[PDB]
Amino acid sequence: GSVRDRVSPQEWEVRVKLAAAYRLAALKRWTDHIYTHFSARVPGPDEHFLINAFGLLFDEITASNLVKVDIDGTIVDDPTGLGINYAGYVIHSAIHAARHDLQAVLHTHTRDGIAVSAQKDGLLPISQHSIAFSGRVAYHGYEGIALDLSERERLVADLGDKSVMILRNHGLLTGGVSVEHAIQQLHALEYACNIQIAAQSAGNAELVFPPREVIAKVEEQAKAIGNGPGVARHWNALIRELERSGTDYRD
Amino acid sequence: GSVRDRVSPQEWEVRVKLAAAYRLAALKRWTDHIYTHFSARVPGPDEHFLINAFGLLFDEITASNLVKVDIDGTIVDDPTGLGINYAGYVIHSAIHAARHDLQAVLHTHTRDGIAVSAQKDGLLPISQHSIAFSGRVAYHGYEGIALDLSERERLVADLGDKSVMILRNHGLLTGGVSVEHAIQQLHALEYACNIQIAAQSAGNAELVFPPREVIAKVEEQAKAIGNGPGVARHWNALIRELERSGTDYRD
Amino acid sequence: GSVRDRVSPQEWEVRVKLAAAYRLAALKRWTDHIYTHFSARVPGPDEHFLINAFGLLFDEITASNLVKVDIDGTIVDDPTGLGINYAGYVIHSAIHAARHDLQAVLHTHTRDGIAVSAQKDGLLPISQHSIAFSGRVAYHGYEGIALDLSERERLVADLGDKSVMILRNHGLLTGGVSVEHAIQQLHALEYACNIQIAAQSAGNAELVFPPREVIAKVEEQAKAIGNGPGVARHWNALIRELERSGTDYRD
Amino acid sequence: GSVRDRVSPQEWEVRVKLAAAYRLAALKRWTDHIYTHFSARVPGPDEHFLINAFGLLFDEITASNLVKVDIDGTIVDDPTGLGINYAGYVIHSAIHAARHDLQAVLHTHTRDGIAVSAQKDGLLPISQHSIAFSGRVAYHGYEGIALDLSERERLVADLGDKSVMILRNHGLLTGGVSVEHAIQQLHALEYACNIQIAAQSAGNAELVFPPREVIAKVEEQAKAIGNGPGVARHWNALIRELERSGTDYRD
Repeated sequence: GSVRDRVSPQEWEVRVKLAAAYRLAALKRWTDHIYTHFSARVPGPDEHFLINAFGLLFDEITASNLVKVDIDGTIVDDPTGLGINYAGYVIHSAIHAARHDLQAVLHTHTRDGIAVSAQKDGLLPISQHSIAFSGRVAYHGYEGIALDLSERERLVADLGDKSVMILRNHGLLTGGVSVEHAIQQLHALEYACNIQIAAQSAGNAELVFPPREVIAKVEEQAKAIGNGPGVARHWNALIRELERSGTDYRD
Repeated sequence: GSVRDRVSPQEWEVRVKLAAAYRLAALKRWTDHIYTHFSARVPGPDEHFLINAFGLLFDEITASNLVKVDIDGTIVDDPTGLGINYAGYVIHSAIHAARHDLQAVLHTHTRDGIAVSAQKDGLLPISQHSIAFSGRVAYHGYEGIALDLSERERLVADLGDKSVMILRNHGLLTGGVSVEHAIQQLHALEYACNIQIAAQSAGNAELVFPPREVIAKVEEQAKAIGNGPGVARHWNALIRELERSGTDYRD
Repeated sequence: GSVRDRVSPQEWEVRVKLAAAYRLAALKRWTDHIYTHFSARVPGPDEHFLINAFGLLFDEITASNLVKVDIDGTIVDDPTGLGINYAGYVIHSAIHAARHDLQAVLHTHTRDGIAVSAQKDGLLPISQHSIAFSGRVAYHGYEGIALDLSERERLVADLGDKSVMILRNHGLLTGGVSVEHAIQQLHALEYACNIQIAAQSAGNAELVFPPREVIAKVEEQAKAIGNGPGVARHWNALIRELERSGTDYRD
Repeated sequence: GSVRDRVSPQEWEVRVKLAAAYRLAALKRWTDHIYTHFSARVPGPDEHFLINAFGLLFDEITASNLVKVDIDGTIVDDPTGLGINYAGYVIHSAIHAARHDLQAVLHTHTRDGIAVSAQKDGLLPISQHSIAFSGRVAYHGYEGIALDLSERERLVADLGDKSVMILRNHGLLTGGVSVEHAIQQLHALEYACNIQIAAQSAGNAELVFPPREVIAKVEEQAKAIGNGPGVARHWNALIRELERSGTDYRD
């Protein structure tokens, strides 16, 4: 294992975690073929980041084949020779630069995530799962495929201090203080969206909205919560489940 | 097998049944990662109960690794050293204490169960499967994640004499005189919800509601029915299907 | 193989075909656990019929374990000792007695079949798949679980000369001049329903209804069609696909 | 391998590609049993085309068993002796004759493709995936199963210069300058439809439509795009994924 021989032990553990995140997304079917990306900061004094190689499926990602790039997307270490999807990295770059606290940035294009993205009122407070996101979610209006400077500014302004964003007509974005934290938020958000699409099948007018005070209570209940013990527990079970398919991801 | 060596044969058989119930829910995809729980009373002179260890997936549960707790959730026998989700057990505790007849209490967070939970009119009488629940279903208004004393009282009052409850905006709850009885009711309810979400895709106004007399007839037809021979038959087939994936659940 | 030793070669081939139909329904997920049933007439001078044993899953059915019953549901030959679901057989009995041309009667409780059943306008003419059923489909109003004499009469009157019925709020019924013919109609109907539930997700008012003449043309195009060469071709591919899972069904 | 011994290396590579396209559609569940078809032009001085043999599943198709036919559907080389679905080939023939640039023509009958087909406003501009098709999509009104001369003319007129068509109440059609190009467009269109059906579950009135300028921008962004490097990358990943199930398709 030549990659693990030359990188810091701290970089290696993040390579393993980010690769597991790619494979988990594949297992949970949060994928859109070769498009969309998960990034993580390499711990250390350098503004370096890990992302998938250009054209590999989430299913193929390993600790060893992730690509290390700088804030601009310039290859620092590409064990594949495939490089990266330079245009797909811009959103990751914009967020990582603006928010040094976010060590991981996930973006997905799932059926139900995009579906919720495409609705005026976005994510509704109609389930325990969605209500837990009350006051945690940023929205960003759709501006096209490429993220120009004008939009990059608005994207950061829209996110503000939050770590979950719905990219309207586009999909979902989650940040975290770790890969584990980002993935826990993404997993929960994706489920909240699954449930919304079913719930609303007869129209939003059939929905029961719990009272504002109840929403507020759940907000307080969830406000006690990315370095908490609940993150590690959730993640460790995902890992045990993943390993059930073999351990290639961490080579 | 050290667990089976020290527990009563009656406790052991309930450990096996409750473990099968966890694995069946995993097979049928009634799961929400590591959240939600199934409990059973340990037969005997002690108010002791079995539940999953904190952080294990339904897929991992075995007769040997279930945790035995008292009515408060205090460990009596924890073969895993993981303890339990103390806060998740409160609903089980509230119901078991109030209703000594219910030997099993199941709670789920499925896509379609929560979806039906989230609708004003809840479960509609529009299919044989849903109509069979007519007059069997309690509703409980959503009050947040943690179940405080004020809500615990209302939860018991809402359930009354029934053994099926829709926890609005939250999910489904089933009780039974046995694990088998509880699981049969849950299986049927979950299917009734699947069917409702499809049925109503063009709006509730497109639905055919059979006449009241017909609903009443089905109520009488189902009123002949948790110690009946139909429970054992349904359960024994679930077991044969489960065993098709291996017999680890009963170790 | 003791069953095959004592039955006519003509009975044996229908046992094989009906068992394949049970397993195919399981493969295609047209099942409702241990409920619902497929029946076939045993060719010969006796009014005898084959059906699943009480409590077996569709997945478990074999040529050897099907049960032979008379028009009343009395066991003639039960290789399992499990008998039959006597109450579930009544619908099969009512139709087989009334329509000697129908050598097979299938009844299902699928998510989308029941969903379409539950709607005022039933199956809409909005896809090639649904339009092909125009003028082929009977409807029967829901009257409860048990089929009493009053309802048995109406069921036969409702079906009339047709061989496809939507049992409102209940599910789907298909007949055929053979198991192959019945299964082809059921497969097509189930797909037409899948498509309808998706199509109508924004309401029936968003639907494009092709002109009446076009519907009429498709009716004529499908009117050329249960002993045609298209039935055998469709069935033979289902069999090849089934055999991909092993050949236990025909033992 | 007798087929590969007698055909040009250029024909052989298209046989391999078209077979992979059939198996991929099976893997991605874009199938309707034995109905629907993918065609490709055989490179060379002859107006010859490849299509599946009559009655084989997409899952069974191999480079060796594809059938070579002329523009009329007359067998030129049928390694199976099964011939072709002559009536199913007419749409392929009509398009291939009219548009010599299209080396591949795909037609599908998927749940969500037909569903979108069945709606007045067809494919809505409410997601990145659908907006990318803005101004690329032809519509053709439904006229029945058989494609007569009057309809053949209208079908070609409706398609015009485009290479993507929604066959209203019927399903989807994609063309391409290669099998790879056609498949990339089909994959994207099918996903756009999946997302639309979810998005619109509470009605089209809940949808956010990005402004016209934003749609226009995406049109320009996608207008840079069937011989581009993005086609090969998308296709090569599909192939790697397919090969994960074995390499029978290319024998």
